[PDB]
Amino acid sequence: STATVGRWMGPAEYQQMLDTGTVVQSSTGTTHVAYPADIDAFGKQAKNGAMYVEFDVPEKSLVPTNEGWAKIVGPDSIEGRLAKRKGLPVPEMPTAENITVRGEKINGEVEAK
Ligand SMILES: [Zn+2]
Ligand SMILES: [Zn+2]
Ligand SMILES: [Zn+2]
Ligand SMILES: [Zn+2]
Ligand SMILES: [Zn+2]
Repeated sequence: STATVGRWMGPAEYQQMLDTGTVVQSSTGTTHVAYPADIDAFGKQAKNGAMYVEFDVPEKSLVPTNEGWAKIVGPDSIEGRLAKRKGLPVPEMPTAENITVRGEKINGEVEAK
């Protein structure tokens, strides 16, 4: 079972994700996403030159946040490091399918599709 999510990212993340077919582990090891996907969810916080990209991941890979967004946890995140110490399985970056560019942020303004 899969869920469509949305994320604002740099082109380098976009390309790596496309090439590997897998979600890229972020600089903190934690990848925040808009669920359900919405360009407007984090469009304000997004940096100029960023791309809004929607993609499909297994629903099971989405970790509960008690907030209006979802997150994907990687092996080197603090959550992953805690999991290993507790003898839990190492979190793994899930597959990402139907990767589609749905927006861009140019000169402080958000454009859809
Ligand atoms: Zn978070
Ligand atoms: Zn809008
Ligand atoms: Zn909050
Ligand atoms: Zn334009
Ligand atoms: Zn444009």
